Amino acid sequence: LSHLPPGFLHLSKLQKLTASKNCLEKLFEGLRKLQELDISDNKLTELPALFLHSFKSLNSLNVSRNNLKVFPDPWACPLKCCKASRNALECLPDKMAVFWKNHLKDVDFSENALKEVPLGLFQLDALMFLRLQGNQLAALPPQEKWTCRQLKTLDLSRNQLGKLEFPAFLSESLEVLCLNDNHLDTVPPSVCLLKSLSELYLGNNPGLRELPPELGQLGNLWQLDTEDLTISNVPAAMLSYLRAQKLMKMIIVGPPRQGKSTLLEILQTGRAPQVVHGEATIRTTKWELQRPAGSRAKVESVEFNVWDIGGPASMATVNQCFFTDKALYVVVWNLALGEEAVANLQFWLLNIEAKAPNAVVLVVGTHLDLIEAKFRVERIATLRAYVLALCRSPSGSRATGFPDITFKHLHEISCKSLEGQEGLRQLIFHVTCSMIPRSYLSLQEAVLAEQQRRSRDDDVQYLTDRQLEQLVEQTPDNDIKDYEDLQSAISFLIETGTLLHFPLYFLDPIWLSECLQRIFNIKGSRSVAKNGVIRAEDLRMLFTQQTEEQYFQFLAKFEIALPVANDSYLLPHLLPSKPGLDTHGMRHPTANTIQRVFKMSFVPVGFWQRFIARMLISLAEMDLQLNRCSTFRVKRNQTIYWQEGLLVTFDGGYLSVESSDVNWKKKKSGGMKIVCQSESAMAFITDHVNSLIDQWFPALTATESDGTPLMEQYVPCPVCETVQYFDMEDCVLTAIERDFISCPRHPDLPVPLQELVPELFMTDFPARLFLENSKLEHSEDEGSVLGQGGSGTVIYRARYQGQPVAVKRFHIKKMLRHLRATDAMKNFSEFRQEASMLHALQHPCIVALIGISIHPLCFALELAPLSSLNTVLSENASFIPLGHMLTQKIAYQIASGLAYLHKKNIIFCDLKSDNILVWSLDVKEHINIKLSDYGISRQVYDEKVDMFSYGMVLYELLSQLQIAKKLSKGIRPVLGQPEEVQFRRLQALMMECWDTKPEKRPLALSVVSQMKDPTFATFMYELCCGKQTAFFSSQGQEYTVVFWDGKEESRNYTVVNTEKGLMEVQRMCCPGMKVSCQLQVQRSLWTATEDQKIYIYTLTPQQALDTPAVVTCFLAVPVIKKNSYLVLAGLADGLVAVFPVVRGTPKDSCSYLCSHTANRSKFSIADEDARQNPYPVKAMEVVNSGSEVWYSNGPGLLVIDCASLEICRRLEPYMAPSMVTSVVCSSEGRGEEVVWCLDDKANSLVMYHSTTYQLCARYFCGVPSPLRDMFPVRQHLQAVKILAVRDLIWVPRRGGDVIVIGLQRGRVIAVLKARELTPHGVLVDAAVVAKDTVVCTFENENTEWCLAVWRGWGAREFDIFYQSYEELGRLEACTRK
Ligand SMILES: Nc1nc2c(ncn2[C@@H]2O[C@H](COP(=O)(O)OP(=O)(O)O)[C@@H](O)[C@H]2O)c(=O)[nH]1
Repeated sequence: LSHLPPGFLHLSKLQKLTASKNCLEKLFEGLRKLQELDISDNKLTELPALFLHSFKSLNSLNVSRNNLKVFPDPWACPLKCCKASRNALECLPDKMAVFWKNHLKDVDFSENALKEVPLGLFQLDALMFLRLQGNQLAALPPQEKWTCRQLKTLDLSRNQLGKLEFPAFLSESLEVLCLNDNHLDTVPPSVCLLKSLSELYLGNNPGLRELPPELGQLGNLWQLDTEDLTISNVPAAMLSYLRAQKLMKMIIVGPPRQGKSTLLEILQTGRAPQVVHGEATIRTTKWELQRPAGSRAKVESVEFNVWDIGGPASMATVNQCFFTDKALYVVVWNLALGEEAVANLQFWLLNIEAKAPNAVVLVVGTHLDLIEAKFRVERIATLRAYVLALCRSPSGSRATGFPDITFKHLHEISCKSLEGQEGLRQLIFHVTCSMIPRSYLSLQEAVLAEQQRRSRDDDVQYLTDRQLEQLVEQTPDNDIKDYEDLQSAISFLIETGTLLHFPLYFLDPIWLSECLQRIFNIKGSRSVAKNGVIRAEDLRMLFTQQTEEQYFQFLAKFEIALPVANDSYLLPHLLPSKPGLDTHGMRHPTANTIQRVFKMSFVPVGFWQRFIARMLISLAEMDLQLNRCSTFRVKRNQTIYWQEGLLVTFDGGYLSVESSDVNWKKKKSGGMKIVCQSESAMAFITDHVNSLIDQWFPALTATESDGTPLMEQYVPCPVCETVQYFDMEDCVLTAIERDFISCPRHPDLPVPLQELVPELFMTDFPARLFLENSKLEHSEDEGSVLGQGGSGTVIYRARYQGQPVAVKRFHIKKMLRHLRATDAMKNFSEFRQEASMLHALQHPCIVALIGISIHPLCFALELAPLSSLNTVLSENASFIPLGHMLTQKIAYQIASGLAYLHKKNIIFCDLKSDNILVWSLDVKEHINIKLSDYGISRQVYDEKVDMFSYGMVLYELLSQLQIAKKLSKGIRPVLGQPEEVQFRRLQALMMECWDTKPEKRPLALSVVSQMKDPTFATFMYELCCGKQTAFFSSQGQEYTVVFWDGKEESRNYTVVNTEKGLMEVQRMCCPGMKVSCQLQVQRSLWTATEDQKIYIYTLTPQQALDTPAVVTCFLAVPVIKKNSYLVLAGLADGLVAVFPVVRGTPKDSCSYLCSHTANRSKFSIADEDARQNPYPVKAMEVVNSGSEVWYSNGPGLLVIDCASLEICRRLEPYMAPSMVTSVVCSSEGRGEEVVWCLDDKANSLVMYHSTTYQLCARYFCGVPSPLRDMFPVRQHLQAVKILAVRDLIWVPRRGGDVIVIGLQRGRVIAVLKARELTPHGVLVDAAVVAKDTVVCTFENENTEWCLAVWRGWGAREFDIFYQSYEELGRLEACTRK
């Protein structure tokens, strides 16, 4: 097309017009409602102003890719976006801020030919985006006259700028700055202010040679463009040097004997030692070290926070806590104690590496003066070789899990003779090599002053996070703004020896170490009532001041003051010695008796104390209940224990963890004696925690350098006992694929693995499940894989006697056999843990197990045939893709599953729509979706973390670093207004659970209990239509369409449609005096004012016909005669008039019927009767398929027929002087019209059979609690007006609630009260707008009408909704199995 036809101009109702990809040389050769229009990629050369001025309500403009020369002047319109890129426009108007200042958002003008821009162009406060690429802008307007505070992306690439200042309020708004292909040579200082800027582009600038250091003050910047840049300050992650625009922690350790303190003053000063150290758990000074001879390329002065964690053979396994990364560990050992000192030193070397990796470690030999000089050179060479033999493998490589120690790492001190003192000083300085601070050093004096202030007063010398950040901020020159900088401020402060993180912060270890010493010295006491239990109030006098909440918190992290029930505390260091009571006597019935033995190489001193105490607290947790451990739920009895081993009797099962000598090929060392016989659940909590205590206390997994991982697990052969020990390294590996093994001494007799190691087969579980491989068929292909869950846990598609299931097999295929041995062991250690927690779940909406297999090791879950929730929502992604009814069912099932597992002390993690499995989308069926729990917790996961993700998973239901980072501070995603979603009540849960306040969010049972109220899903939204006069509706689909307001020329009608919730007409002028009644059918409107006249419109009255009185209501009836919808209606005087309905008729034949005259003669009712008072006629109805009609007459109900047009019956269901309000005919169940009626003052209700004309029932509507009440059938409580919703019958009240009742016995089934609407006013008029929705108008004292809309649920919807709620509750509570 070369031009748009002129006829499009006259289309004033047109809104969208697309004419792109054409040859429109001229746009033309009214339209005030146009919103979207594109004329881009055309041959347009100039835009006439007359054509564009007609768009008074335009929203989008597109004149890009055109040959335009002069831009048209702006006009009055709420334009939102304009595009004029790739044009030849050499000028722009300077009036866009007159009308588009608060409306225009997006401006595209790239690839244009402006040498300058107007100043007013930057005055748009509502600007969203701006592009100016490929422009000749050699100058810019001044920054002080710019008000564009909402701009987010600024584009200035391919410009002549700089051949330059911008305002600072774009710092928190702008994110992308484009300055590529420019002639800029120096960076203006204003660039260093944009905090929220994310991407920087300043490439293709030959004039760039240096970058100001202040550019690094922006933390959101991540992208730096250095392409085609002749930069110099950039070294050959780029913000590291821009962002940053001597103190080391050294630890000396060793055996409790030897000096370990004489080395200090030998390094501190010269000469022989002259100070007696005595005994001290720790001492700390800031030792100085200068440059020795030969030093080069190093700092002149380096300050060491010297440090000696010594102990009197005690304080082991706790002094390890004083180990930090990036430290200089130097162990001190005696050269005169022979090779056995090196074997002792094995513990320290492995402990240091396993706790503080990537930290340099040195070895030094003191007290060597006893070594004679004749063989001295030979002696260290032999002694150093063994020390190197530990760190270096026999092949020459570094031993696994050992510090990096080379040949040039061993030296000598000779404290008394002073020889070699200078040797250490040069190397310690030398080894320091091969390794923001201005503010971090500024924090140093604060914490050191914090140490000094608490030193005089002996205050508790530990700083919690609350007292830290205030201390950080209060310091002078406090520039700590970045959150990661504050964390790095503490992280760096650990390595200067001033703070200890303890993953609560501890500053001075001297107070910390001494405080633990006093607790370690309670052996001399009142015998603590034996068996190591101390009362809480009995420990107060044993440095503390009312800080027991936190002072006794880190004592639990030290495994020394674990809490116990009945308000008691335990001390591992003071366990009972050996209460015998004939232990191991007749504790061996030899019935499914399993025994397991460990080696652990060398037994430490802090092992038994930290182990037995750890057993008791975990053991006492199981019976107190009446991924974390979820096994061994058996009963606890007599709980006898001592300093080494315990003995607990569960189900008559002697679980003994006693300790005794163990004899492998090396017939030495101590080990475990784990036995667990019962009748046959074989559960090992001992092995699980014992394999976990090594994480808190490493250095027991000693590889011994030369391929000897002497952390061994052994079991005795029951046949051989009738002793050889069966290794774990081959037992478990033979337990992963086969059931029978070959005993070395009994090759022909295969011992059953179910007896030699029952736990690895988890015979604990009941025999019911026991999935077999014979019947099941499955495949290992990728096509059957349903994803992964981390650490193996592969899923496949399997058939279980014909029922498809999703097996979860643990496929993990990562000396090397020990590596596989510990890899296979952790699988069963976690396979049982997840199986125990899943098998315990029997909730209907939780995926339950169907079986467990060992050969192959796997177990099958329940597979949803209809994929995941994310998958099904993909194709359907208007609003509410799942469905109005399906949404509530699904939103309750998730809550129900959340309610059960939160009750079961199980906490989800990453509640994602992918994790949701959907079974059936059918509404009639009961259960649709179910969960799959990942992980538990003990009574980032913080219980209510799922509720924060509950909104996110349900956010997409209504519809990764920087991908999900705004949730930290709290930013709500894009959600529509409640007025259009039509499901407002649940959108309260979107405002809910979406705030940083965790305790504000409700509990899972509270959300489930909220599903009980049927108001939750029936409610659509709340709408306000301003100040109106009366509520009117109309028949059909058009909904309520009038909402009159005003008087005479101010008489206006506000059209409010319910389906969308918008106002297509808002107070449009229309002549006419005050109106009382209206009706709309087909295309005919019958609007009647209170001037006793009727006006009609073909939607300025078409014609006017007078009436004897003021009419009250209209209702057309289907007489099925000449397709006439006879519009007979009653007036205030009580008479009724019948009018023709064809527009091609005069419409003047009133044919009025005298209601009083008919009653006088036909029914012999005297004028003196109260029923003869001229009551206004309230409402009609249609009955007998329109063949007969009733209408209101005070207390009676006169009946009128379409055939004879005469009253045939007189019926009185009320007593004088009552007036009836409204009357409705449903006839939905089966024939048998069930017409109803109400009252103005008696608030009653009637039950009438049309054929019988009998008062079947009289239900009273005045009951304040109509929740599931009943009635027999043959100020805020008054009923307002009746209306039929499909089959059910609603009785809205003046209090705002609607009383829906069911049809024989009549039962009221719900009370859809809306307690969130009381302030909005009082309900006056309510009516049905469509067969699926009902509206009610809340009118307040201020004459303002508020629209409340409820879903039109019939008998079917409520019955299936009510049964769905109760059945799932039945399906869980009634399941006692
Ligand atoms: N004669 C001599 N004694 C030494 C040497 N090195 C250490 N010592 C002794 O070690 C003792 C100090 O040990 P101590 O500090 O109590 O050990 P710690 O508790 O582990 O720190 C001093 O009494 C010294 O006599 C040495 O080279 N020569």
